[PDB]
Amino acid sequence: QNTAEFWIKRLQLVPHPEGGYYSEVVRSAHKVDNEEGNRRHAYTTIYFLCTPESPSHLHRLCSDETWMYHAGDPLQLHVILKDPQDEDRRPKYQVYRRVLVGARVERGELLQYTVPGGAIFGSSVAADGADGQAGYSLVSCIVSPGFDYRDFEIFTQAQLMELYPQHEAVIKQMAYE
Amino acid sequence: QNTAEFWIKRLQLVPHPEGGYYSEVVRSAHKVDNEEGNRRHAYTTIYFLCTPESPSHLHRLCSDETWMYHAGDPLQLHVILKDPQDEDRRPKYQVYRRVLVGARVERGELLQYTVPGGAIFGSSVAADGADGQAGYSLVSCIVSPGFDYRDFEIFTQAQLMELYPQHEAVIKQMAYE
Repeated sequence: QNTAEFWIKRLQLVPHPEGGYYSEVVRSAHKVDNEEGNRRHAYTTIYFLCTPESPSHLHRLCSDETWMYHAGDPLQLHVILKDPQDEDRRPKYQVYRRVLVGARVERGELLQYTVPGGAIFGSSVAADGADGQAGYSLVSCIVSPGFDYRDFEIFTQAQLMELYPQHEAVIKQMAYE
Repeated sequence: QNTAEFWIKRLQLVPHPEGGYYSEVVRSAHKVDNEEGNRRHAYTTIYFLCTPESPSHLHRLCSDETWMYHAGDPLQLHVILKDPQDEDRRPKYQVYRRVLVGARVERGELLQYTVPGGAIFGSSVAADGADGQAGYSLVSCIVSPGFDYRDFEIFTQAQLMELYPQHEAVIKQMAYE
């Protein structure tokens, strides 16, 4: 019954540069060194809302980002792992993963899931069928060590085709022209 | 209509010292210094479920803990702050804050909320009424810098009544006897 506009209005969400809608929530008082030796907040958190007309494009942090399901359709995460590094938490970027962040755990959906730092990843929502009925997906994201735009790397199709052409299909779907 | 048994089974939750049910999910590969100098994981995450028969009793951490709503009833968080420390993210422990972590934001519930490090806090779920229909509340919790039982302090009523008698009602309701 709740709609994309219900949430955007009630959580005061705005358009995110990469795609989707968001709003910063909290940032850690305490500071830490991150994986590159830079000073960051311990963690940062946001609300993130995705819709089928506004998916997130492919990008890459240097810290882990964790996604938590709240409401709407399941969120589809398209993940290209650097190394099979799910286990810690040699050619690179070989393994693709699709994660559905949702509440139907019987169907393989995960209430929580963590994109390891150094993955190329993006997110979207189906426009129809079983996974696309409410017209949106609402979650919280937490980056730890903290998010800093300077660590947020974004890609074009051509850019990723030259390095990682084996993943041509998600590249042409989820990366900027 | 799901119920506590379902989530304990499927998420393989077990009892937590504080009360309620839980399981570890992920732990950052990257280590950081916490608020007290000690080496900890950047973050650690868990699934946490609470019932009317199994509240989380008053305990204290030394890092922030962020609570994300997934399913069931709203989770009532009982937070005694060391100082009015919500804003950042001198007699101590003066401010009691009741917070509902939930999905009816139009009733003041919050899909996400962060318990500041140093807070004496616990959780519960209502038996009946609007806040008590499903019999449980499932969330995810993220502690950052990460959780370590060396930083886990649990309280009892006769102990807390000696220090903070202004909070007798929450103490006798939420602390172990």
